[PDB]
Amino acid sequence: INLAYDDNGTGDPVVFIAGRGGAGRTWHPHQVPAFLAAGYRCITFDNRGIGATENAEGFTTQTMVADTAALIETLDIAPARVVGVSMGAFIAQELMVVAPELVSSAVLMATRGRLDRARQFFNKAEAELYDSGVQLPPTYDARARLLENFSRKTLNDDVAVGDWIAMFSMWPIKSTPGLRCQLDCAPQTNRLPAYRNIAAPVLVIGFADDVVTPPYLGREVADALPNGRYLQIPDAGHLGFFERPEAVNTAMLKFFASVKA
Amino acid sequence: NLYFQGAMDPEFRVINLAYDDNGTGDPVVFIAGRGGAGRTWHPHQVPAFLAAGYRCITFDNRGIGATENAEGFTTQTMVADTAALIETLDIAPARVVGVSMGAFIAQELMVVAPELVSSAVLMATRGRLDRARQFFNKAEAELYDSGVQLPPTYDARARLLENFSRKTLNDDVAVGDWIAMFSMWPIKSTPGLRCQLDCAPQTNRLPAYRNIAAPVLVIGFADDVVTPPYLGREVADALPNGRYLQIPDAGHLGFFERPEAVNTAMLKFFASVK
Ligand code: NA
Ligand code: NA
Repeated sequence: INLAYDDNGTGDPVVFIAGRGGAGRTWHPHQVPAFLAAGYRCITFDNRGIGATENAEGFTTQTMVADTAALIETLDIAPARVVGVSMGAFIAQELMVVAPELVSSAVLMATRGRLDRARQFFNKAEAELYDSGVQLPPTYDARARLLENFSRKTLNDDVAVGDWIAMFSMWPIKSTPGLRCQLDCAPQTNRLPAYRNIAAPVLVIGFADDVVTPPYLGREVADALPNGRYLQIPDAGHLGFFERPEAVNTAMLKFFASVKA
Repeated sequence: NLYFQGAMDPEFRVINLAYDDNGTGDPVVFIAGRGGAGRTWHPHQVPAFLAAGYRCITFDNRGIGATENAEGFTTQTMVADTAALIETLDIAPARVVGVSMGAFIAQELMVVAPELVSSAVLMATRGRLDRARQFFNKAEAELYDSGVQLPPTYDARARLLENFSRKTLNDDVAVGDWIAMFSMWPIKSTPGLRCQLDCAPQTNRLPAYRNIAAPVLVIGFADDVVTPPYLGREVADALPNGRYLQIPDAGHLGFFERPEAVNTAMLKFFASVK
């Protein structure tokens, strides 16, 4: 399957992998322009289970890893820099495990390397919501999105909240077979021992106020990676890269500037 | 099994409300938040207060327990119920401890009947809703008015996330303990619980609170997202004799989650009032 992708700029290639429910478009409001200004070529794409493949099911982390590898291959950009968030960070982790030759260095945001209890509770709650067929009313769905994704400081800022609520109407997340299958694309076992063999330089970024993927789980991944290090962004929830894009972009661009392509 | 007569409601009905009265010392009336029965004060607050020689009055707010089917009442109805409890026991002016909706009722009681309240601790409170909190209120109303019922695991996760500190949420053993506790303190979706959602600021009440003379301790919980601690600070700032204290590593249920820190602060405050 060809996945839709957007290819911008010329220069050292960086492949962005969005998290569950995110199209490649997720990276364009805040990341791509900054990376273009710094002279990178940016590739974004629609993960399996999004957009044209929203009715796909029965796929696994390995399928998504293969999809990503195929993208890097087909564009002739091996090895590429990789930026991944949540599910996207997991896919990047797992890609570095099987095909380290395709990745020169990586940033992994809001990530984890085992099936921790927070993930278990999330899995169960989401799968249940899906299987029940219940539709959350719109304002209640938006309140849940606000609470799960943003820091305290943002929720206190009246103008910001008005924007994020507007932002939700411009960013609808349809409940699809694809979205449900993506829920399964997460650690099912302790992958930390496997990450101990990843040689690439890696920056793990944890977001301070993250309740979906608490920052301490990112520390575990950075600790396991021989050349990994951990950075924490304050006052950032799970959508830290959208919320504090200046802090997050500075961290990634400083890291990527320090390492060879 | 004690009961007192509540105020007449806007539909001209008079109902009775259950209360509990323990101890012989200085009277303290506890006012629980939305969904909370009087028994919510008994695991952590009542034993400490009794040991300090206070008498503890707790009760079931209109819309809870025996009155869970009550509807059509307002903030003013609940203020008058609380006044009636104080007047019935002849304990005016009484010390008051309120949390969240209970703190709002205590504030509004002090505005209209200051002679009934000598001093108060107001936990997890506000004098207006900000944008986020107005929206959260609209969302809850919508869920209820929609008839849609949350699946039980989803519901449990939301309850945990909304009420506890990051320090609790990161502690797998503590999370298990609270989750089991939820099973023992179900929050039934009732007409009373829905009507309590509108017992909240509909306008900015901060200007009104500048006329409250009584000494007040406002306690904010640092990780509270339901009633963020800056909104508590605004109440303390409005009150000419109010002061603010913040408890670290405490979510919306801070008085239950960090009971020692909360109880210590309240008892230090009450020992020095007026
Ligand atoms: Na490391
Ligand atoms: Na003050």
